[PDB]
Amino acid sequence: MKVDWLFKNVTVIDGSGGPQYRADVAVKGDRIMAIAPALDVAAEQVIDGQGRVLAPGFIDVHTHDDINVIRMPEYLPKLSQGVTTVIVGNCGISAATATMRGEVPDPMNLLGEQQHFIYPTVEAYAHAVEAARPSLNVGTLIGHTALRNNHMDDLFRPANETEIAGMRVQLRDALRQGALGLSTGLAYASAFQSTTEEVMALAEELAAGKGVYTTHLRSEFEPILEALDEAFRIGRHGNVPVVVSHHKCAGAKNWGRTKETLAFFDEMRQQQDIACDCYPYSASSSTLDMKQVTDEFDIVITWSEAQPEQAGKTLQQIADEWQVSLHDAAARLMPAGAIYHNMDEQDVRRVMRYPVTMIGSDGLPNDPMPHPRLWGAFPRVLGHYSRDEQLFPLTTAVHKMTGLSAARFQLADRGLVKIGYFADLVLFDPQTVRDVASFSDPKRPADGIEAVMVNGVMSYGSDKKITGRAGRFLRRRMD
Ligand code: NI
Ligand code: NI
Repeated sequence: MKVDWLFKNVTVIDGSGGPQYRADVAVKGDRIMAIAPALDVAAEQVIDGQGRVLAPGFIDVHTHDDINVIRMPEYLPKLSQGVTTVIVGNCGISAATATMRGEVPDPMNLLGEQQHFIYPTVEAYAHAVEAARPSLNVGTLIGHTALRNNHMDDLFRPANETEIAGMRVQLRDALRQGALGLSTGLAYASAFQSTTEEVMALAEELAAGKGVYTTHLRSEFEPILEALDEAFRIGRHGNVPVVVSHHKCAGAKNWGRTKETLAFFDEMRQQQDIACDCYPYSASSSTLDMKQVTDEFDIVITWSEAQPEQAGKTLQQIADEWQVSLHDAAARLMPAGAIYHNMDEQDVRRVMRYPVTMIGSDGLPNDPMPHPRLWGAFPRVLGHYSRDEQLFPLTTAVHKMTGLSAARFQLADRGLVKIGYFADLVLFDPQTVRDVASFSDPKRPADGIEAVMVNGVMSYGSDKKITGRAGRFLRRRMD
């Protein structure tokens, strides 16, 4: 057969976590059409893949790209990492189905401003995505807080029955239109007052395979076990799978406690379906907030409106230079952004190695000085953690950003190098793949990503130029 693309002599890491092997892989249209020890076929395009890995396109299961992927369809921060699908609508906030009857509630402002929320149904969001012709695929969760906001006159209280019944119906229609499930962000003020019962009511719409429950826990600090217990209870009430978003033990007092949380996962996964994702860094990044100020670890200023030349220094250094207290120095920097070294590297590694842990970047594309995970999460797992630190073999590393993720979120025919699946594919050099993005210089494309293919269209390459606009809106696999 004449094929469109032939990948010769590649090490296939097929996304299942199984062993690797060498083969030729052929693509025709948007489908992987053949895999064999060799394929003696004429192709429009041939790539000698010797010495490279052919993997499924990476699936970023934790993004806030809802609106930005439409505004910047040639979505370089993710595509240059090898990402071919983004899952949007996380932590309780989604553009899809969100109507703004007034002020935009925190943290929906991470996605955009009031005027950008013009997608009152999943259907409307889907067609807006495809009108933008993005370079990677998009699927969406439905944001719990966005639903709250559609139905409640004020967010800072438990919802009443009538409000919750409305939310159930709106979520049902969204899942019918292909939404992948429901996200919560229960630690945020705008959802913190919700009861477990309210969330249970919405999670019930997910039963019988209609989606996954993903959750930013009600707390990622001291009471994290209690918050984990609530998530699992919600999962058991609805009989729905749970994904714990960006699982971490934050704060010096909780360092080492992933030994406890993952033990809780072990125990509870014996009776229900639970997974999680994490980003592969032990520092967080946010606005500089007085309540976060501490001398327990480095706080590094990323930018400061009040004193822009202090960026790059630690809060302690700045306080010492100014001869003031940490809090006084904080006040004099604000408004500012900061990196918080408030996670323990061993915790992050324990969570990354946990068998059901997926990789998500949790990138924030509207941040003025972005955390480098926005540009580096996936090559950082393949290069720094798998190759250099040997946290897991490369087949496992790829598994955690492809087949595992596609299965958990019910993406049809994606996440595996498999005959008959869609041709979302990454060709990368395993010896040189690496996250170039750094905290001081975050907006930098990875190295070692040699070709990225989306729905059979070659879209990105070693010259760092985008050449395809073949992304689609992905609907949940229906039964
Ligand atoms: Ni979150
Ligand atoms: Ni998030």
